[PDB]
Amino acid sequence: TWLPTLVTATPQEGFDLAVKLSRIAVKKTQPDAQVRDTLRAVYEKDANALIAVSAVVATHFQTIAAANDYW
Amino acid sequence: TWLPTLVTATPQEGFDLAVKLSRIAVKKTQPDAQVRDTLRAVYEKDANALIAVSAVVATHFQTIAAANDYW
Amino acid sequence: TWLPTLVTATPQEGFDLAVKLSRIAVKKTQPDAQVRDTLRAVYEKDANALIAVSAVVATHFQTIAAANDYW
Amino acid sequence: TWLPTLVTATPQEGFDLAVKLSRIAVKKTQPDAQVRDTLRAVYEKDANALIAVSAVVATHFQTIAAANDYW
Amino acid sequence: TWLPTLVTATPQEGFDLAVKLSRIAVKKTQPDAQVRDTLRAVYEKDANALIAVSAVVATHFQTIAAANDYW
Amino acid sequence: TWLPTLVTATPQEGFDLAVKLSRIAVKKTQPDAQVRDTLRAVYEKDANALIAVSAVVATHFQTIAAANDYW
Ligand code: HEM
Ligand code: HEM
Ligand code: HEM
Ligand code: HEM
Ligand code: HEM
Ligand code: HEM
Repeated sequence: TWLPTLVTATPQEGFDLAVKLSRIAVKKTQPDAQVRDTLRAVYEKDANALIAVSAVVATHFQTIAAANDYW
Repeated sequence: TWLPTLVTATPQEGFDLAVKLSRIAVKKTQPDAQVRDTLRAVYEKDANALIAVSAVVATHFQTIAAANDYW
Repeated sequence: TWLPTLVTATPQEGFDLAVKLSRIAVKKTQPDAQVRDTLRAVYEKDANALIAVSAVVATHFQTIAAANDYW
Repeated sequence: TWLPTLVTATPQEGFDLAVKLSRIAVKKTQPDAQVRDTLRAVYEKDANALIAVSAVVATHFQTIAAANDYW
Repeated sequence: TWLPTLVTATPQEGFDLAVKLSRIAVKKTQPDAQVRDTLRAVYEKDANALIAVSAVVATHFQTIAAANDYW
Repeated sequence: TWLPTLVTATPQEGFDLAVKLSRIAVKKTQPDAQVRDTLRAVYEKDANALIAVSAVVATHFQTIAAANDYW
């Protein structure tokens, strides 16, 4: 039971839930934590990757903001 | 009959379905399970590929979440 | 008369309609079926392309799910 | 006056308008019809370009479809 | 006071507002007009860039169409 | 407490918040402000990077605009 609800007390908590939702898709499709570390070293310093990341969390934040009727 | 409903009990199973839906699209377009195996070996270790992947499911989760009235 | 309605009997039929809607954009912008075959040989085996494909059908499935009030 | 309304009789004409809308954006940004011809020759034979293209129209179709109350 | 409202008299005016909204994000993140000119010379003739542009304005047009209850 | 509310007085401040939200995502993922400086130097002069950037904020603006009932 990792995703109980989308209901979030503050908009802030929603954005962290949004970052969370983004990473869990990743952890599911690549559960090998050893390779998840090796790729981190790569994208953490890649501009386009980091923009692309914000893109994902943007989509999710849209879903959870609506879940909270925009707090 | 693989996609009976968008209704899901919890957000967790909303996210799992979102993931499945993401996958069935590639399965329909590229049915040769063998080549699917070849490319798995390429994207599972790609950073940009994994973030892209997270995005697709983020769009899908957005649909089902709405379909469940956000739990 | 290729696109009569977005109304779909089952969620499943909506996803196939979504895959359809994705390909018709392609067929319109590149009606030369000869080059559509040559490009198929290329993207059918490209991981990023295949993710990108799921992305498109994801957007469309969002539109048709809503059209069916999520079945 | 090129974009009078988003109202469209059928979904088919919804998709055609979606396509047009996609195109008018590139036409506005790059008005030199000649170079537009040069690049046409490059993307019409690009796979990733065609899928990208399908995506833009998928976003647009999403807007008008909503504007037509989904027919 | 550059962005007073999203309310637009005609759908057409909404698309121009959408193109506007797209460029202002750019002007904010890169206010040096000298480098904005140098990059223009580059993307104005890049197919994928020009598709990518239409993608942005597509998202925005979705937001402003809704703002106008689709005119 | 950095994200107190999505409510914004004007669309202008809607767009500014949208931009901020876009940035906080990269700040959370990559907190080492120093490397953030290094990559700034790379994307601020990239065309595809700037359009990508505009897209993220276009998604975000879509969320808050909805949260403000479009002003
Ligand atoms: C917009 C995203 C796209 C989606 C969702 C999509 C989906 C599909 C699907 C589901 C099939 C059937 C595969 C099978 O059952 O064997 C297919 C086949 C095919 N697609 Fe795509 N496609 C997309 C883009 C493209 C593009 C850009 C091209 C090239 C211009 C293309 C060319 C083809 C061709 C030629 C086939 C028939 C392949 C064969 O002979 O087996 N498609 N596509
Ligand atoms: C829409 C984006 C995609 C998502 C969300 C996704 C998700 C997943 C997940 C959750 C798994 C299970 C991983 C595990 O339990 O270790 C998986 C495995 C797999 N995927 Fe993807 N995938 C995507 C795209 C693709 C593509 C483009 C391909 C290649 C054609 C592909 C081929 C495979 C294969 C063959 C496996 C089984 C791998 C193994 O043997 O461990 N997937 N995927
Ligand atoms: C966000 C997506 C963008 C859109 C929708 C967009 C749209 C437009 C449009 C419609 C024009 C007017 C073209 C004309 O009438 O001649 C234009 C011009 C221009 N754009 Fe973009 N643009 C985008 C991104 C960018 C970026 C990333 C840059 C570089 C930082 C840029 C720099 C310029 C410049 C310098 C001009 C004036 C070009 C000239 O001197 O004719 N734009 N853009
Ligand atoms: C937003 C994504 C786009 C869509 C949906 C789109 C769609 C289309 C369609 C449906 C056609 C008619 C094809 C035919 O009847 O054979 C076409 C042709 C054309 N497009 Fe695109 N296009 C897009 C982007 C672009 C871009 C970026 C350029 C280059 C600046 C471009 C330049 C052209 C030109 C010059 C033609 C006429 C080609 C010919 O002479 O056959 N389009 N496009
Ligand atoms: C889906 C988009 C993603 C988002 C929003 C995201 C976000 C984050 C955030 C906020 C952190 C914490 C950073 C810190 O506080 O130091 C983090 C760390 C990390 N991420 Fe990502 N991430 C994404 C994709 C990925 C991918 C694709 C991978 C590789 C498979 C990955 C691997 C890691 C690892 C290993 C860490 C821990 C790094 C460390 O040891 O400091 N993430 N991520
Ligand atoms: C989500 C997309 C992004 C948006 C909307 C965005 C927006 C902005 C804006 C509006 C500024 C102020 C520019 C000025 O006043 O001259 C800025 C500056 C800056 N950005 Fe971004 N940014 C994005 C992504 C990133 C990324 C990926 C990085 C690198 C990790 C980054 C690092 C920086 C840094 C270090 C500055 C300060 C630059 C300076 O000293 O002038 N941003 N950004």
